Amino acid sequence: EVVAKLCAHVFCGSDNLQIVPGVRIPQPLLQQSEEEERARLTAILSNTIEPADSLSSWLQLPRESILDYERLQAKEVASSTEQLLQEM
Repeated sequence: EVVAKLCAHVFCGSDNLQIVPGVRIPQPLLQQSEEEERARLTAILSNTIEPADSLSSWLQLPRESILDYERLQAKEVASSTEQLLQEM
């Protein structure tokens, strides 16, 4: 379902997209000069700055989850050293 909803997001669309909350992607100019489209889409990546919350904002899943993942990896590390220290 997830793959489908990202496929639905990135591909189905017209004349503006907003793949990620800040960055909009227009569909090809009437001029259709490919040398120009390459520089344009290259340019629009150069005007981009990936945010801090990017894993939550750019990947459509919520922030509350990411925080759980961060909380979660911390739990693995801390469980491990608790067990190691208790063993010695």
